[PDB]
Amino acid sequence: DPLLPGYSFNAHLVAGLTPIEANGYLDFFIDRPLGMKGYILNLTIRGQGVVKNQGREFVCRPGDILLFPPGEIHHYGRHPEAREWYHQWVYFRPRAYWHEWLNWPSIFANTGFFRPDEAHQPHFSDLFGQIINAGQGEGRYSELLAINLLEQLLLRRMEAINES
Amino acid sequence: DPLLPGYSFNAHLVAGLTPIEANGYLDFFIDRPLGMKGYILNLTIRGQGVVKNQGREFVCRPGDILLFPPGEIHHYGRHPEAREWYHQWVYFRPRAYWHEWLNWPSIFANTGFFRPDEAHQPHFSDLFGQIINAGQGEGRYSELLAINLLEQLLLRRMEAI
Ligand SMILES: O[C@@H]1[C@@H](O)[C@@H](O)CO[C@H]1O
Ligand SMILES: O[C@@H]1[C@@H](O)[C@@H](O)CO[C@H]1O
Repeated sequence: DPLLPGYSFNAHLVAGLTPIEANGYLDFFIDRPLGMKGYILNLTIRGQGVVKNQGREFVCRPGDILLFPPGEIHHYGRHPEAREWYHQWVYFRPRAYWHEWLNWPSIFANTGFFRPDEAHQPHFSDLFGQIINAGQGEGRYSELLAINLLEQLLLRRMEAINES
Repeated sequence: DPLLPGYSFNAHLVAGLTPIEANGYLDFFIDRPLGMKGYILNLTIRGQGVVKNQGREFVCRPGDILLFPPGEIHHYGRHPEAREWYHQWVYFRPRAYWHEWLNWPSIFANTGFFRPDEAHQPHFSDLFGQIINAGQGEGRYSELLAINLLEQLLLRRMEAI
């Protein structure tokens, strides 16, 4: 189960939805102090989460997208004053030419943040969901599609931030 | 105007819609007898076209997707029995790893053909429209986005067959 400790993330893209509910089986903090081998993109869809990094804390809310590069600390979970923290996520290894699009302004350390304009929220949420659906497919082209959709999301962000 | 002959198609992706109407300004056959350097994907969205190749003819209708690889003859226009032939198209240079997804069954010579089933039709039409939108947009990422959406279409076809 990728939603619980013990799972091995390495070369393959893995995607899912973590529906944390207070006092439930997922009500614990993701705690990977040494970081991961690949990247993780995280979209909050309901509730609130608290992201911690060496004494600092950041409250993420529905519509916020976070970026965790390889080696970066992962220490986040349901915000103590929130009933839940539902977040979609995708673990991945980038294609070579994606690096310009992985340069996001940090909330702290090297943990990136992106929040689409309210008007664009629906598209990004829908796109993120398409990534999960593809990521969890078993077809010969499932992973390739998930990777492609992720690339689309990174490009849509590039257009979004440069819209003016 | 890429819609008119003499346009220089080279390394940049170019996309558009050619709304051919009988007797209108676009009512002529595209004719590139020695082909092009890049690929062209073509989706018919209205009316009917006639694709020709050294005497042979193929009538394409709404929902038909054709693939013209580099060097392939381009000779096509409004079908004589149709009042129009609106087709969306995208000229491109592929990413290296796309080649395994570009070997489509051919109507003749090496002109590929793909007709999504009725269930997949709306999604592919929707996707092609997004390609044209991205390809015609302004900014430093319009072309990359179009390339991205194109790769998606290629992958959805592989998945659909
Ligand atoms: O819930 C977590 C998710 O936030 C991401 O870190 C991947 O692993 C899952 O277990
Ligand atoms: O209308 C054509 C189109 O079909 C494609 O060949 C690109 O060039 C345009 O002029």
